[PDB]
Amino acid sequence: AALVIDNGSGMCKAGFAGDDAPRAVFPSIVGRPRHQGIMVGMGQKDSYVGDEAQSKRGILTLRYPIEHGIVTNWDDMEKIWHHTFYNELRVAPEEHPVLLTEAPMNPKSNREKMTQIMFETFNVPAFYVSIQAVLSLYSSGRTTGIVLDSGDGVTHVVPIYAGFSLPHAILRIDLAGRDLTDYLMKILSERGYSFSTTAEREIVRDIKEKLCYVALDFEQEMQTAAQSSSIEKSYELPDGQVITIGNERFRAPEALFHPSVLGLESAGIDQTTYNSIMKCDVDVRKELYGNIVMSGGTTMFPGIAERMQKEITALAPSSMKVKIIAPPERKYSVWIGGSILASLTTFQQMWISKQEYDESGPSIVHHKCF
Amino acid sequence: AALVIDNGSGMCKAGFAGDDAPRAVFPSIVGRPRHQGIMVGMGQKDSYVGDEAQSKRGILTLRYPIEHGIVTNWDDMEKIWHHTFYNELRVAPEEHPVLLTEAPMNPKSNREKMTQIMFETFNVPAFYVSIQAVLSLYSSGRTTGIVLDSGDGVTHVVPIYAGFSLPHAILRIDLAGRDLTDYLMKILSERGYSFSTTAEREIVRDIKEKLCYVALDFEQEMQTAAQSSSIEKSYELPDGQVITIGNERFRAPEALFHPSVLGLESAGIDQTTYNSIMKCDVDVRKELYGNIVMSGGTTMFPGIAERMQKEITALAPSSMKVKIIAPPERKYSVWIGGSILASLTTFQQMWISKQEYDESGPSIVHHKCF
Amino acid sequence: AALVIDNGSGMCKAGFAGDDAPRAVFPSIVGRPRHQGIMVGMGQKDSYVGDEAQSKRGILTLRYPIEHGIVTNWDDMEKIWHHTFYNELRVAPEEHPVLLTEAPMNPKSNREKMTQIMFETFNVPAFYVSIQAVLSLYSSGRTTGIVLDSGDGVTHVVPIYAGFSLPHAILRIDLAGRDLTDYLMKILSERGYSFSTTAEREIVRDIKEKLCYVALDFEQEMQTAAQSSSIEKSYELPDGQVITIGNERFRAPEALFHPSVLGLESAGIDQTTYNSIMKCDVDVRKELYGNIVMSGGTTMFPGIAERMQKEITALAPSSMKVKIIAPPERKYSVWIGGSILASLTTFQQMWISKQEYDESGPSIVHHKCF
Amino acid sequence: AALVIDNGSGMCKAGFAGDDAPRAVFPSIVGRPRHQGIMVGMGQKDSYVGDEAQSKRGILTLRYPIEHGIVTNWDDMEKIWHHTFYNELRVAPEEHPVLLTEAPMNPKSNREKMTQIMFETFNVPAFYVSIQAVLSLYSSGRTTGIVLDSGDGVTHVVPIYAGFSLPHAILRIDLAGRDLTDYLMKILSERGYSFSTTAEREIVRDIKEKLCYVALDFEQEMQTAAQSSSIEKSYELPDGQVITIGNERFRAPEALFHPSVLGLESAGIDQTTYNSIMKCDVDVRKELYGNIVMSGGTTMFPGIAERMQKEITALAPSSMKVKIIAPPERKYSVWIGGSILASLTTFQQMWISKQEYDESGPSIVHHKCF
Amino acid sequence: AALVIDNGSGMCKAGFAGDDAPRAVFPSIVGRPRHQGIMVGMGQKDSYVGDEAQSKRGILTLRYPIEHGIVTNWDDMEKIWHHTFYNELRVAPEEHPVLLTEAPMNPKSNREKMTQIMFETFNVPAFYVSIQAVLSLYSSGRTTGIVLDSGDGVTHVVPIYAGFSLPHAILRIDLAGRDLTDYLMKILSERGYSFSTTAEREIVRDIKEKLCYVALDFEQEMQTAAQSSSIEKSYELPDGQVITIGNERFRAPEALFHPSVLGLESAGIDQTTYNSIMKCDVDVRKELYGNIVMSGGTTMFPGIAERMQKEITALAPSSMKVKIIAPPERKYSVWIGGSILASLTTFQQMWISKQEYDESGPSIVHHKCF
Ligand SMILES: Nc1ncnc2c1ncn2[C@@H]1O[C@H](COP(=O)(O)OP(=O)(O)O)[C@@H](O)[C@H]1O
Ligand SMILES: Nc1ncnc2c1ncn2[C@@H]1O[C@H](COP(=O)(O)OP(=O)(O)O)[C@@H](O)[C@H]1O
Ligand SMILES: Nc1ncnc2c1ncn2[C@@H]1O[C@H](COP(=O)(O)OP(=O)(O)O)[C@@H](O)[C@H]1O
Ligand SMILES: Nc1ncnc2c1ncn2[C@@H]1O[C@H](COP(=O)(O)OP(=O)(O)O)[C@@H](O)[C@H]1O
Ligand SMILES: Nc1ncnc2c1ncn2[C@@H]1O[C@H](COP(=O)(O)OP(=O)(O)O)[C@@H](O)[C@H]1O
Ligand SMILES: [Mg+2]
Ligand SMILES: [Mg+2]
Ligand SMILES: [Mg+2]
Ligand SMILES: [Mg+2]
Ligand SMILES: [Mg+2]
Repeated sequence: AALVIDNGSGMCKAGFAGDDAPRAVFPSIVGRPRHQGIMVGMGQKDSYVGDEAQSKRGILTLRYPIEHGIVTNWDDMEKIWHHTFYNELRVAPEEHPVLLTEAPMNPKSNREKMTQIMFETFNVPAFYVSIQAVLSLYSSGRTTGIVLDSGDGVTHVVPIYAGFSLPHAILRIDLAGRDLTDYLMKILSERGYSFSTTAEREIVRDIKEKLCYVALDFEQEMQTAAQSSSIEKSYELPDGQVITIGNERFRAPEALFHPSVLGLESAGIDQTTYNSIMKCDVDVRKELYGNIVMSGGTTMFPGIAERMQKEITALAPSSMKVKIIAPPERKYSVWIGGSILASLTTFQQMWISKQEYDESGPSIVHHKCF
Repeated sequence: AALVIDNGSGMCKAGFAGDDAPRAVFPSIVGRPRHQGIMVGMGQKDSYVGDEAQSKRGILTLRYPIEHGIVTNWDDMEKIWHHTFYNELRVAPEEHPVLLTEAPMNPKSNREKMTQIMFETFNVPAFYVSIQAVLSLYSSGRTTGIVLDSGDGVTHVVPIYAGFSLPHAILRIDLAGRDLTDYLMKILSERGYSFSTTAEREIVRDIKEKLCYVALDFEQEMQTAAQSSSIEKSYELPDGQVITIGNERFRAPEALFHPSVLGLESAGIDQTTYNSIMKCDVDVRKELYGNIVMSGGTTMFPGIAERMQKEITALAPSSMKVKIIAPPERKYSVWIGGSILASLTTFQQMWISKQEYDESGPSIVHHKCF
Repeated sequence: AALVIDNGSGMCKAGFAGDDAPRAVFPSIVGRPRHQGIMVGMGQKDSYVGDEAQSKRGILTLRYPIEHGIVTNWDDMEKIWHHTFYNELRVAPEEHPVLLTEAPMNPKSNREKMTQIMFETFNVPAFYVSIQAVLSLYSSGRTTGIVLDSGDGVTHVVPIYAGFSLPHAILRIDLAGRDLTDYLMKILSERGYSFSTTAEREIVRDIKEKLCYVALDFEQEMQTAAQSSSIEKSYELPDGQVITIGNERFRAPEALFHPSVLGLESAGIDQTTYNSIMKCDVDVRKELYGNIVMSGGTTMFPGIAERMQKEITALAPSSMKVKIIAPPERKYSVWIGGSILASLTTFQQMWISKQEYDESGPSIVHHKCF
Repeated sequence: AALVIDNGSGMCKAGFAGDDAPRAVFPSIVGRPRHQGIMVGMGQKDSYVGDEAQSKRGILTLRYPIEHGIVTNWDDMEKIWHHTFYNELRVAPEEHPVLLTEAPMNPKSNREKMTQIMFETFNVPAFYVSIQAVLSLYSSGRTTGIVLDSGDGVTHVVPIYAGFSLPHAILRIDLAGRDLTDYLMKILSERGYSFSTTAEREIVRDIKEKLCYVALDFEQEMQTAAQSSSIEKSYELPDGQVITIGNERFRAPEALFHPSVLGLESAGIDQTTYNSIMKCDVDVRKELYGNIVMSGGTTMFPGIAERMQKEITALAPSSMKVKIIAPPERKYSVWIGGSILASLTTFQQMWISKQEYDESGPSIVHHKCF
Repeated sequence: AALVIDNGSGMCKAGFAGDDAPRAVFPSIVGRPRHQGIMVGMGQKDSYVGDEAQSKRGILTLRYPIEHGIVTNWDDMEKIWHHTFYNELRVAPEEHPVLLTEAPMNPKSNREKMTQIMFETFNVPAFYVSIQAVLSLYSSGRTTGIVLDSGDGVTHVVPIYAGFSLPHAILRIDLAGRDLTDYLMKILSERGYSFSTTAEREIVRDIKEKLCYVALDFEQEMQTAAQSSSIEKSYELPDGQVITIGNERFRAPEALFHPSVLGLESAGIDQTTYNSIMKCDVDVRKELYGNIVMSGGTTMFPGIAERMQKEITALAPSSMKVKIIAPPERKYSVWIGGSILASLTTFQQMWISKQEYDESGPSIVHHKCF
């Protein structure tokens, strides 16, 4: 059986095919020491990965080797896969085909470089790469739908109808978990919590994943926050400091619908979604107002689905069955879908083999991999 | 018992002989994918037919393999019969003689090619082809009359008297449901509804079949539309958009009487009808001002019969019994007539047999088939 | 003397009648601030036009008020004419009749609204609107020809014979400079150049207008680009970044002949042209294979005329004198033609006057304006 | 005429509006006695300010009530304004509107508390607060630029284009005169000069402001200092001790470009500047590689501008007009700008009045003050 | 095996590596005669060391050649090592590598001079110097912690996390056993015990090391001493005089938390500790509120750990696991740690060799020694 890796921008997710739940999950980041290891007595190393990285942030600089789905640092990137194979899953990569994922319309160079690394350094027997949305759709068995995947690095809308892509209406957005965290960090610095080290950035991420939520009406909840204590929940900073976060718990996520606050010209996810639907033929729009499938951790806010519902119903003509699907498997949907795909017999012919790569090398992927 | 297929230009109609109602009806069109089927997991196909085609327009290009009664794409055409036999009626074509239909004066090549396909690929035991008008006349039992058949592809006038054809006065016209739909599409694009994909073309057809009607006086109803809301009915586009169509609901059908609007030099159906009557001997004109029988879906507009009545009475001398017959079976008249013909015992000698075709092949048909 | 404005979808062109060259040219766009003007000391404004807009893209959102020849934003549209009169040409609109242009079969509402604005707010003494193709034909003095006008917003084919229109064969296409720019933006994002702000969109337009060209054989030049450096010219992004564009320099324009790449079902300009010719009577087709006149900036690619020649000669029967005319005045042809028309004495009776509009208002235009 | 106070983190600067030069300058610090005043005969006091503080350091503890632009000690802070009004300028605060300044993105509480103090205790008639960068830009009349302000407490980069802020690209850094002094104190303690009382800290500041300079190449000048006397200039400690400072004269300022030496993860001013430029749209980057305006005393090192030039030109693409502007008015630029702003007539409507504050109190400022 | 010397400011501690207990301990002081040795008959000498010095204080002047970790008198300093090698341990220094210790941030000159003396005059085969805190941490095996070392000459706080130093948060204080003894001498002189010869100073040290203790509440125990006999313990001066010491038994040590009494501006050890913790990143503060390790004889007061606990818990946020570790090995911790370090095999490559010193001399140490 093959092996599935999502290579999520923010947190790698990996496991054996045919499993409904990912075995291994960890932050797709590396740790580099910035301080002198003068305590010779200990077996220190120049690099750290995942959990170890999280445990040592204050010693380390943190770098995300994936930005906006772009591998900007191949050397450190290799360590993520290296750890995933040799330490985490303890799997010989020569023994299994492997599946990878990428952002749509991602720069063609990187897919080649990725394939090169897989076939050369890990010497995998066979390989394939799929667009995340397709897998995430398989995770719900539907074959008519529109996917919002919103990982740490990108948010993109892909329509799929009866198993066909409509690439002319693929649309992507730079807003994602990372930049949303950056904005949250900014507004928190109107309180004393000014953070801004790469170490503290990761703690803001935790705070967001714990305590943020999406308002059904921005002016309503802003009024309530101006006029009540009740929103101003506490949180325990690791040093035991008590931070109180008010409207910011929602004023941040609001960016996904009014990105102008974040100074991005591109519209929010809802508006982009409507645009993409409208870019498709009128023959299909019905089914694409159904089957709005959320995916990825940025869809893990509470309330977000309701806001999307309300906005889309405000944009669509009435008497249209606007329906949003937000399964609780959202955070692992991509990997679930990949696990499903790898089990199909017919798909077993889809793999690119060692022989094929040897025949034409990386360029071959553009001919079959989608 | 034999089997009857109309092979209508726009929608195939098929069933067993001796039935007063056609069993199977579907659009005589094929669907070709234009977009990549990257969702391997699903069992997609390269071709679609009829209902499936209608259900997937936005994925597909649509092609009518019949134009103006001419089979321009024999390969895709074969699929229509193929579906009709094997899926729709679930009938072995070796077990039944089959009846087909054609436009009058249709190009002699195609009748041969059709016969070749029937006897070679479907290997039918016996075969015959009849001019649509004759069948449509049998559908009303009359044997003195003049038929207007106006399918999707052609409109033609055939007089028949006491069972005899008058081929010297056969007259055909290129105006038909398809080109009338095209014109309707044009004028709608003076509003925002500009459509013009092959997918949307089919929706214009539905709109026409739902909402168009024929004016008894063009200047009258144009004045009223200029001076009232009441004509400007709504329609629900499949995407839930609300389109409001005004005078266009009739300004389109008007083309059948003033084709100059459509830029065709040939006169309208009424004028052509009068011309054809006048081309016959004065011995018969009486009976041919009676027994104007409408046929085919373009005669399915409301009001059309009244307009024809008024025009013909304006052309004919007064004190002539201009009478128009518009049975509600219009839309299926051709197939009804064919079903009737196939039941006659004497007609059972009319069939061309496997033996006869083997004797002389396709050319044989010109000797007996009319 | 009257005044001529093209109101081109992408760039307004204006000047006095009787001039062979347009006096004033600027992008028909408005600029809206998205960022806070906290530097009170400066006299900022809420709106910007043309050159000012180009100079401030990074501050501004850009909106084209013309899409597909449709004025979708009348309020901002008014500013374009307002600037054109009061700042650019410095002309009192009460002192001169004015000529405007529109796409063929453009939605009838907008012509009325335009006339209303001209006679009410600008209070022009007299007014007329002409279809762009007719003017562009006058620009070459011919009176038998077929025009391809391909502005930023639309591309449409109009045949004209001896001064007569054949509206039944008018055909329009949504492909135009804007959507072609969008496609170019897409494929560039396979390299790192992902752009996609409304500001950067305008820079892609410049890049296209500088560096794109049409292949005489797609597979040939694709092979060469796969097998040579020589196509991969450089360009200097305004930030000094060096972008290298390869096959994309032509793979984009190719869309005009294989729009399926752009996911539009409608055929390319060549195929549409052949269709339109075939829609005309055989009496005229000879002259319409001559006198293929290019117009508008999308015809400003190098090589395009040759590709059209080769395609049309592949579609037409041989021994037909396929001839294409691509004067270097292409980019200003429409305005040139308008300048010519306004000088004719007989045309001076064609104008609609203040009196006439007062008599019947906007609806009057449909009776005389073509 | 209004009155302008910078409330600089390290040294208050104050004077009447419309003056090109600040009237009053003194260190924004308070002095508290730590030793018993047993010499009753003298009129001692529990508090000292500015010059008096400087004259008595050895008796006193010194506290900066401003840290990182944050007023951490409002009680002692009040004395700074109190002295400024009543002793220094000898001005009744009821007679003049007053202007104040703050760090960008400074914690929202403090702006309110400041306004409260101004309107309640000083009972000023009207008040306004501006971001330092904006004023410093007005000091050079430019309206396109990027400001580095680097006071004692903060260093922050703000881009401004044509008078518009781009808050999404505002970036701040904790490195500033104070912490740089602390580092200098540290390395001097590798020689005998170990200082580290709050009194001696102030003398290190003087030494820095007299004798430090920025290297154009760190390894070059380190080599020269390892291989020459010539850098090892003398200084006269107030007790007459002779201190010799070598490479430290530059190894300290180097921190602003390699803060890792100071153990801050955030990059240097140059890198941050490039990041901020890149955060702006490509429409404006050209003008922001021009008009790099230095401000505040940390930009008062010799050589710093050249180092910035070299670094930025190393980061920017070549053929970009990297230009740095370092007017000799740097040390007073903020106050100059404020003096200019207060003279503008239109700005006279910008003030918040006693009435407005009474209407809504401190919260009002967030609605108008930027 | 190598040899370990602490060169403690107040008492040298020396022995062979790999021993858990130091072999040799004596006061790091020299004795110089001030009185005429007229009793020729005896073999007197001009110098005395350690025990001999203690036995002859009344004849001698005593000088500490180490002050604040600074070797101020290299000539007399040499005798300490000279005695340590040749008399005390009876070891040839050519036969063993030797380890030394220094205060953090100690003036760079002295480390060089020390190395020079070791390699030149003692001609040791190999040498290394380590910061005291690191060794003292190894003495407890921990590798996350913060060390308070408080010898006779200095008290300094060093954080270490997972074996990494955070030099940016190293902080040192001049308060130490010597100056605390001086203060105790002062307050005793409010009783008759005015001492103040360099001889008597040493007896005050003994009294302190015997009879002082730290109050858990200063005002509490001051009240009790004002209201009870019970604190006023006796001591036997060497001349048999009976001295009674009351609150002074604690009013002295209190200086370490309220140094203002000693007229030092720098805060106490607790406050400095909190400051240092706060100077580290929030990623690590948790572990640094644990693992407060005491070291050196000034941590040998009873009660001190409890006072530190109470203060730190008063400064830290509650629900933080403030834990203090005060092993009874405190007084010898540094030497224990050094003994441990010298046994590690990997450390055996850390030594500087005779060859290396010969290559570059003293300056070499700054490249490897930490
Ligand atoms: N409960 C949550 N609430 C808000 N944001 C979350 C939550 N869980 C995860 N996230 C965000 O989603 C990111 C991961 O999303 P994911 O789809 O896994 O991206 P990728 O697939 O590229 O790793 C996290 O880093 C975080 O920013
Ligand atoms: N109710 C209706 N109103 C107007 N047009 C109709 C209606 N019903 C059918 N049509 C037109 O008639 C066409 C079919 O006519 P038909 O006689 O079946 O042609 P064919 O026999 O060649 O299939 C339809 O495609 C449509 O354009
Ligand atoms: N040299 C060129 N090469 C390619 N495209 C061009 C060139 N010049 C102009 N264009 C395209 O043509 C557009 C303008 O064409 P135009 O006919 O003026 O449209 P309109 O008349 O509606 O303004 C430009 O915005 C650009 O997209
Ligand atoms: N000539 C100089 N060289 C180096 N540093 C200087 C010089 N002059 C001033 N400084 C530093 O700049 C600080 C004051 O800068 P300033 O911009 O006034 O800060 P603020 O505006 O917050 O008072 C001084 O305290 C000192 O540290
Ligand atoms: N039991 C004790 N109580 C109080 N102070 C002590 C005690 N033991 C030692 N000291 C103080 O600690 C000093 C020695 O501490 P130490 O850490 O050895 O300094 P160094 O390491 O520099 O020699 C002694 O000189 C004395 O002042
Ligand atoms: Mg993912
Ligand atoms: Mg039919
Ligand atoms: Mg134009
Ligand atoms: Mg300042
Ligand atoms: Mg010691």
